[PDB]
Amino acid sequence: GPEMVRGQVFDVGPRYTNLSYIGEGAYGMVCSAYDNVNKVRVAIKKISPFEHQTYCQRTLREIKILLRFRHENIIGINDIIRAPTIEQMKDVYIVQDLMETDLYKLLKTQHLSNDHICYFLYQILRGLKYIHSANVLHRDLKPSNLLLNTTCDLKICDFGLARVADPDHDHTGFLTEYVATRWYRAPEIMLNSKGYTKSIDIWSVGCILAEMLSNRPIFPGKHYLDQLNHILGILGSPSQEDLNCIINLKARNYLLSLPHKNKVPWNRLFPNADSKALDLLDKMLTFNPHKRIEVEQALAHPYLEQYYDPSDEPIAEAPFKFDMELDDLPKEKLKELIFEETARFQPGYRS
Ligand SMILES: COc1cc2nc(NC(=O)c3csc(COc4ccc(F)cc4)n3)sc2cc1OC
Ligand SMILES: Nc1ncnc2c1c(I)cn2[C@@H]1O[C@H](CO)[C@@H](O)[C@H]1O
Repeated sequence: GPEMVRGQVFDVGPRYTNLSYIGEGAYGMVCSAYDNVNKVRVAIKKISPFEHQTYCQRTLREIKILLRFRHENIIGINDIIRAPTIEQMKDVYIVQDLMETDLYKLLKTQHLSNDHICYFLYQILRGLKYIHSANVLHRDLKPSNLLLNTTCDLKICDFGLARVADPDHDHTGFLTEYVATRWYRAPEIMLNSKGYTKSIDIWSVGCILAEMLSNRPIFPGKHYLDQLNHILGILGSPSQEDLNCIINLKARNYLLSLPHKNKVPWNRLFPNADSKALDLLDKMLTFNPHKRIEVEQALAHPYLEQYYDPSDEPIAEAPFKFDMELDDLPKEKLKELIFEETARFQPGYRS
């Protein structure tokens, strides 16, 4: 029904009231509201994607995945409010639990103790273990996608770029997909356009760990070649065999033309960090995806030994499946599927 706030309209309510602007997401404003059903404050994502096909893909993907996932380190969807008629629907409001902050903003104001870092990492990898067990790739793990309520309450969010894992799905379309925010993008994405393996999420987590240890991003490239420059500057010039799985024969070039850099020792870059953290970091930031540590091995690393508990780390009941590949569907078809997926939150949804 009613409502406004900062000039924009928020067709939330009567249920949701006492609004209060929060900030900006992708294609939408984001306030907090009071849920008059649940008698607590919640976050409401106002999304306007239907203009561009790509924005509708991401919006669709996030709904399908979050509605199927259930895990305490992964944000849920509590309520989806949209218009009654498909033609009259031009906004979508996604209602989710209200979180105090996210890792990105927290790292702007605080240096994290080893302890706190340790249990943040544990909660990231516990959530990641459920995601990968569902055969799903997040593909955009980074601090602003880690929502935080306390040192003991971390939730992964924003599954807009997620995919079902397809260790074979190749396409080598370097301009055809947006895979990971640049600073957190694994080398095999940039060198082989190989963005459908679980290794890419582990890389990102490694970038997030490095960032927790120093309050700055470890690889802040301006563009993708500068990104590779920052990686080789700490990892050192690659081997022949790491240069073996560089499928793009032209991608070779800017690397071969490089001045042999030495591997910077982790403890030199992070003199104050726990050596156990620095050893796990080493396993996560391996250039070659095939030697990089997997999520269950990361959880079992000695650095997480205080918390690792396979009996309290849920996995998915069944692999997740996109019943249709929506890579190339017109944005009017996607808007249809969105209208459908959000049907369960409308009066009279049968079945
Ligand atoms: C979310 O708000 C809070 C923030 C917060 N930050 C804290 N940091 C320290 O106490 C603290 C004590 S030694 C230290 C330095 O660590 C390292 C480790 C490795 C490295 F390579 C560089 C540095 N850091 S404790 C804390 C509690 C908060 O809420 C209860
Ligand atoms: N559930 C939530 N609780 C708090 N903040 C959230 C969310 C969601 I989902 C997204 N955001 C966005 O991330 C930032 C939080 O610091 C904010 O800028 C906001 O854009």
